[PDB]
Amino acid sequence: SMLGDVERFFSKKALEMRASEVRELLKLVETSDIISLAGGLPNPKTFPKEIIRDILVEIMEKYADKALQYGTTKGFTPLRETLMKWLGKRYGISQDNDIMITSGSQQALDLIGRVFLNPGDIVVVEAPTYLAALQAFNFYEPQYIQIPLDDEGMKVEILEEKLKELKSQGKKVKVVYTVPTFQNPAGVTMNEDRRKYLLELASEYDFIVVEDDPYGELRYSGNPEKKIKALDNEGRVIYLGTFSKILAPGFRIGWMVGDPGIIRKMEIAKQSTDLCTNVFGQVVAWRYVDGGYLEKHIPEIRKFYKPRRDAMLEALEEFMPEGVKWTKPEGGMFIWVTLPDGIDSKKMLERAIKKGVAYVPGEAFYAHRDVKNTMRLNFTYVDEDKIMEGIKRLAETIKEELKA
Amino acid sequence: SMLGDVERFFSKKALEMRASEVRELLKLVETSDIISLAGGLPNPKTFPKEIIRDILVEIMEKYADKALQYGTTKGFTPLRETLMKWLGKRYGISQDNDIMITSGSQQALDLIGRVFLNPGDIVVVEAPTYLAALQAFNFYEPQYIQIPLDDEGMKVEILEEKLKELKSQGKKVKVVYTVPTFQNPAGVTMNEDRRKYLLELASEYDFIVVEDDPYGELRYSGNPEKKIKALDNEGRVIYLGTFSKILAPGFRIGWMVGDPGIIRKMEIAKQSTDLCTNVFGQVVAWRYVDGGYLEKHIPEIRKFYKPRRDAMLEALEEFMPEGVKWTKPEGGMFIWVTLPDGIDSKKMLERAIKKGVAYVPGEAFYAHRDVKNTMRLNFTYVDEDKIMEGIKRLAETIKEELKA
Ligand SMILES: *Cc1c(COP(=O)(O)O)cnc(C)c1O
Ligand SMILES: *Cc1c(COP(=O)(O)O)cnc(C)c1O
Ligand SMILES: O=C(O)CCC(=O)C(=O)O
Ligand SMILES: O=C(O)CCC(=O)C(=O)O
Repeated sequence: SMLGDVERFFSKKALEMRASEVRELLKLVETSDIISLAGGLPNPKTFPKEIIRDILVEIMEKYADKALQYGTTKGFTPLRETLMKWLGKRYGISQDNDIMITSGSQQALDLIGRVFLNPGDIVVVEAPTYLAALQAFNFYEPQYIQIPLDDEGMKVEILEEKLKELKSQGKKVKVVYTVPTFQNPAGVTMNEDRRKYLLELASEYDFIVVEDDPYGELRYSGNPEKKIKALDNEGRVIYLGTFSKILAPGFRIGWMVGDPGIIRKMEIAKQSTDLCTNVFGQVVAWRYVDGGYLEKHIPEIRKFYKPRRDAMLEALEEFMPEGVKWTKPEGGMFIWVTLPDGIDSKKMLERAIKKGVAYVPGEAFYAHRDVKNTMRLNFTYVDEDKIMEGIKRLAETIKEELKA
Repeated sequence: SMLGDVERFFSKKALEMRASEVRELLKLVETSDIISLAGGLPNPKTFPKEIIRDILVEIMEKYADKALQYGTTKGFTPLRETLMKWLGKRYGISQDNDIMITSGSQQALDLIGRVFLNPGDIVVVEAPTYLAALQAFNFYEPQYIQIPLDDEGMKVEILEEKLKELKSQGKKVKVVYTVPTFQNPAGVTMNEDRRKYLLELASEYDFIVVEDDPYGELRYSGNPEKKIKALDNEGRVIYLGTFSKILAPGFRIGWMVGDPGIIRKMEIAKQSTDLCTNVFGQVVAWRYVDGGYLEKHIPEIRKFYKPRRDAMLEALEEFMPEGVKWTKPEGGMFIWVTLPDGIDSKKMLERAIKKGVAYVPGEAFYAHRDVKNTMRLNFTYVDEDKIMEGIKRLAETIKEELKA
């Protein structure tokens, strides 16, 4: 810096901000020939480019002034209306909720932090959870309580235990943040009974639930779950959806659905952070949903990713040594691996990279960074054939790591 | 709200957020046939829709995967490169600065607040200043020092006086925020001597200057000023530009240029608020600048707005009673009017609306809401002929207000 101790200008929060060492390494790995299973991106082969092209022409012919001008903070009305119609028909989400357009669900999470969190307020997350949600919330200084998952998602029973123990300390949780379907990073889905149990606790202990659902349409097997938001009679759930994996992430459009009191506050908070979400992408998304193209395209995304999931699950079963375990997602973009004998997968990544494969070490996904034997693998954006070869390389890395 | 008192969940900052009731009234005024001089929007007749259409075609042919995928937090590299080439050639901004793409300069202002401001840190603003900048910064709880403007922009003399008084109290300012060319709302421009004088203060008193410049290309008369950032030898200036009025606001793309140490921190802060600025709009903006289209389009914007500024200035001279004063902008979107005899323009707005004209009361533009006899008029987006009629109605409103 020219200033040169530029830190003398920084806020207390800025002084605690740091770039991820791991994320920097992984940026590098992506530009090389290593087989990376570390990505979190959807595959551009799933972007509906011809429908997008037709929609762009349509906008310049018919909607140019609306797409080009500033928008309201709350969002482009036709997109808000078409999304609530979609959500009600498809999922049985109630129309008495309100809806705000966001600049991605990342912006929803930042705004949830601004609107709800005072320093020291308690947020419950799953262990593991979505690392960007921890990043969003961390700016607001919450305390976290972590609730492990199993193959049926959040162990809501341990959440009841922890809520009782907090209550005995005179304390309460303010927000439970859940990614309950095809989790990033775990790949598992909260079952129906647990969704209902979470909501009874939400009532009994008076907290807000944030349900982040980027992947529910990327279902490859099994039957659709009920959204927590569709079971929400009290209006305690804030539901987040996004176009990132069902259209493309390049337009940075998502939506937040919830109690109108909560939405109204979110709108005022948003106004000062970005004025409005880009209206041009909102008009594109509106034509995409309202024109029926989202509905028609969803099966093409599923057809593309399913065999990639299945190839990875096949390779793990054939190559992984005993004592390695992994989740079996019915949808989404990730499979989550648990390593035996105390291997530290952060320490192992150096060995894996040397053997030609990368993954994201699981530690980063725990609020308390306190579990070390887990890894996130992605199947959406490796070259297919490279899924088999990448899983072999990782299996051999684990074999050698296991040798003292 | 379904939750009963939903306020029980809100953070301390959320509890202080309120919708502007002036802004609510003016929303309604816009949908009626009152002549509104209250807008802050550029005119869609200036949007380069043909060029945009060609650019969209080009992107789907050649750049679709980049435009549709997630981007890096820092921004789309070709856009960052083309902007720095543009800013160096056009303005002499130095290439040792770094650049980050933002989701509008509104997002730049929020991020400046996040990165620099602890509660109680002192921010200097002009009096008046841009209301949304006050909104962005208010979340971070600064103390403001207001420095009045004259027809040559900020009275930097008074800033030196206030910096010496604060120093005597053992205090310092952290940031001076300036809109030094065709100010929103005042329409005036800081002269060259004062730009140099501000930077001497910034060195002597050790503060950062944020230069927000959305309008410098919308110059209708006179000669181009030197950007503060072009005089900035010490790397103390963070320069904000935006495509809102030179392309169209619908893509919500801006940029922030400054010391690489400050930009690096800004990138980490932004990552948690929105992951990245919409890449699709950044590819559009890149073709727009790199293809020469921006440079070709700017004279078309100037040709459009100039006669509207001139009609409004003619109408004010012909119609306004003695003792009314207004600024004489060489550019931008606004004229700023000062009323005599202690008229309160917020109180007068009810009378103006009854007579068929609206404007924005000046009070909202003062950090300390302490001046009551000013108004912001916009000439960019009234249907022109209505500029003369609007100014006449406002002149008659002021004459009636001056009576008992
Ligand atoms: C993919 C992902 C998102 C997407 O966020 P956007 O900002 O909308 O792109 C949000 N939450 C989780 C858990 C994700 O995995
Ligand atoms: C027009 C305007 C802006 C524009 O902000 P964006 O978020 O880029 O649209 C910023 N600052 C001022 C002073 C303005 O008048
Ligand atoms: O690469 C990106 O910008 C997406 C990163 C991501 O999906 C996340 O960390 O939330
Ligand atoms: O109407 C808009 O969103 C633009 C408002 C604006 O420019 C502002 O308040 O800063």
